[PDB]
Amino acid sequence: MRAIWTGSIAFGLVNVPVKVYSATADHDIRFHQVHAKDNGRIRYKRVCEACGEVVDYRDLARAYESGDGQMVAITDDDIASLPEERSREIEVLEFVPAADVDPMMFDRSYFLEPDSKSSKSYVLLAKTLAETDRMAIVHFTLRNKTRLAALRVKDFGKREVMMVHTLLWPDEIRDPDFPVLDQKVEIKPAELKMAGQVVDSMADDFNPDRYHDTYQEQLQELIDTKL
Amino acid sequence: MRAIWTGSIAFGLVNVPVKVYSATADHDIRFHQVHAKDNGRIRYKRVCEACGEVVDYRDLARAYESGDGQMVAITDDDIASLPEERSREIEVLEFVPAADVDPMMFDRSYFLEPDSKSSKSYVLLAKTLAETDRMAIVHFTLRNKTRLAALRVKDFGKREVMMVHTLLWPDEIRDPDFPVLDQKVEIKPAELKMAGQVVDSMADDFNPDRYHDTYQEQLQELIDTK
DNA sequence: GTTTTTAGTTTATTGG
DNA sequence: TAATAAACTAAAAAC
Repeated sequence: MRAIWTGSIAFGLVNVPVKVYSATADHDIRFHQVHAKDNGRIRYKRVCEACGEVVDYRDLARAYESGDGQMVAITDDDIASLPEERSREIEVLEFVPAADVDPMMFDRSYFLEPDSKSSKSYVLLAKTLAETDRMAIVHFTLRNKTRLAALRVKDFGKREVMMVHTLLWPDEIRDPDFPVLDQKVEIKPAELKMAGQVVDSMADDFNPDRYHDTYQEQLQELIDTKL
Repeated sequence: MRAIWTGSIAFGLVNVPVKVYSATADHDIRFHQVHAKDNGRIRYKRVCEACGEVVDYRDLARAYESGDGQMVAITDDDIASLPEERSREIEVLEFVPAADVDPMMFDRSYFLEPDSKSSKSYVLLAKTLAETDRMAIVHFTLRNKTRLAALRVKDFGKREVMMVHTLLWPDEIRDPDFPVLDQKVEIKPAELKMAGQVVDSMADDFNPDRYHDTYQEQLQELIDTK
């Protein structure tokens, strides 16, 4: 129950205050690592193999390994090349219809809950996005790194909010140069009908209530078992 | 290019041999941890706080820590209490229209292509999913873990390849507990009607070609210093 | 064997 | 004080 980001939407000169929230959280049980012999929590020490001594974090540096195994100590100015990391405002690039986006790149989502002082300007954007059904492709800065993200509105009955989903880059989808589907397809139309009623008998409507994390609940029962 | 697992979609009687591929492979640059005094790589080795002696992994146990900080001695039989890990087939539950699912739950995507020489069984389902235009929800199993996923098709011009996306559980979405947004705001229609074309001034169409990871390319340019 | 892929696990900022 | 990204181990299936 705590926000993550506190900035504004920098589309032109609009600057609506927004309180980004973590839309989803990993309810999956995260365990801990302990030593059964002596009941001791485990800690990792980073010790060089060749010499064998402990060091503080501040004396090491990032190193990119190429095919030949070269090591490069990245200079501070090279990392500081981006002026967008200095930026702390969501920059808006364009607006695209919601049906013109592909559902594969939607990686992680966050809420956009505004500040009540100027909520009138926020509700205008929300109602406009509900009207034109236009998704917004926005540059997103977070955790000192920049991710391409989308901005769109999802009704929740009582109140409408806009939601931000971080997409992968367009170069982050492998092109499937598959040769097996270039084979000529020979299907008699008599067979095509059978697949119809087979799926149609399995008809249903999306019911999120019925679905459960089957393993996680049975493992959670273990937690209550011991204590 | 190497596959991940080789099973087969198995609901009722249909059993189409399939070869799952990784749809997205993060090409973001990954770095090792290195310091100059050794001029070499770094290793993580595990020690006990109280003992102070290096211990092997094989004599350590899973532990869950509640608010009280109590231990949990995880055994093998209780971990094996769920036999879905033994399954190596994609189990299908139902089919749902593509418009009845919302795009938030998609987490990671995987491709689906046949393995056997006969591809008729694949193409039947592929053409079926492009006619009824309905998704399919599976009880996907992968890497001794079970995750809910869904089947749907992305026509790539020449092939009707269908893909699988792993969705989060319905309890994995936090409720929108904002009691401030329900406030009634009176908007003059003039503001909305002049904001209409204001938004439309920035209208465009999706052009993935011109979008790039600027930071990744600048950093890569730094790597090519050699 | 093989290097990829993937899930499990401290850990080190940073921002409410 | 809690969430997100670095970076490594540690299985662990395909062929």
